[PDB]
Amino acid sequence: GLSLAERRLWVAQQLAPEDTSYNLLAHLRIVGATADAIEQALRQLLERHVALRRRVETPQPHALAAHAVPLQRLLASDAVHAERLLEDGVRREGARVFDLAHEAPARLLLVVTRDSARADLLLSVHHYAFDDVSLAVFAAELKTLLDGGRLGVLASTPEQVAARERAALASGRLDRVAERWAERLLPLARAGQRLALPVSAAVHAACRALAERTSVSPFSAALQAFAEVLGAELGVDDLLVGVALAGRSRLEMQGLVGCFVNLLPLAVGLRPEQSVEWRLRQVGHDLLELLEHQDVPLECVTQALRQRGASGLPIRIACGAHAGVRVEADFIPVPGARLDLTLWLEDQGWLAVWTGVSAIFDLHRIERLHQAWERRLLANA
Ligand SMILES: CCCCCCCCC(=O)N(C)C[C@H](O)[C@@H](O)[C@H](O)[C@H](O)CO
Repeated sequence: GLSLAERRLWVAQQLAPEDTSYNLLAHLRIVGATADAIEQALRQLLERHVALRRRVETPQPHALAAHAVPLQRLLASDAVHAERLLEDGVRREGARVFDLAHEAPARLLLVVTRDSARADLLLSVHHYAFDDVSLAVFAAELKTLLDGGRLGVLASTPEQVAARERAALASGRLDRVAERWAERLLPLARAGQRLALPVSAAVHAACRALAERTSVSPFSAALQAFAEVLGAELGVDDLLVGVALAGRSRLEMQGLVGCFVNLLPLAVGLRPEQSVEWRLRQVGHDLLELLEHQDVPLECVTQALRQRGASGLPIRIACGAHAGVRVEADFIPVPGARLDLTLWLEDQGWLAVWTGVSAIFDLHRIERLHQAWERRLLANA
């Protein structure tokens, strides 16, 4: 069977079969390897990571052979021609509808430049079989094989992860955590614009000093100012904020390729009664609680809320944080905006990636929102 992390994306795809916003596109840039070596290493990674080569019967996964994953190889006359071939592949793979019932969820395009040590790999994979950490695992093991190294035995599989979850659900310990959370969250129960903006050095240092003298993670300070600015504009004293989590709750899950991401809600109180340092401590603690219980699926919290008389949980805002052969891997952002507004922090200083629904945000309003967020952080510190 599929895990609930895999199922929620597979189900959402079945609800809108022509929606391509679950297609993940990863561009890998490789320097110092031959085309034959890259193709050979890629086939080993496909055999190693079964999630990249399964089909789904209407929902039961079934493994396919590694040679059944399409891999196209093209020779570019020069570096600019290689750019045009990748851009063509980006547009084509972004529009492709995956046949998840009969074909592997992954496709590969290897572009080699003549008289050059640079190759270019475009990996398109449906989101039910991939996530952000999977790309880092994939890119790291690619460089390992291209360097001549060896890979260790995998500790688990997506099927084992789904099995352990089936047990933890029947044991009821996941629902008991969700039922506790449902108490705190009960009162609260498209075209998009994306803009990446650097976090200023002063805001970076203020966020660290505020986090050190308060004994919380700097992300907690960033999440607090994030919730405070939006809650002030919204006119509410309580703000529901989803937190994107890697969902890899054990050591055996840290090296798997597949879909394990989870979205869990927390509530930020915006009462002027509480101090700034105390609201930060409450946010940092609730954040650590979500990280400690990453394996509690979102459907359990929804189940617990519907048991208390609510129709569901309307999450509108969310946030998250991201020698030898040279390998760089970067996702190409998915267009659209399922949620009204998300903030993602990535490392280099840090980089703030804002995605807002176009009905509320244009690019200029996003820049103003980023500045208000930086000011709130400097003020909070
Ligand atoms: C799902 C989220 C829904 C709520 C969205 C809240 C957007 C907040 C925002 O835009 N700022 C804080 C930037 C600036 O400080 C403001 O003065 C704008 O100019 C003002 O809103 C006019 O555009």
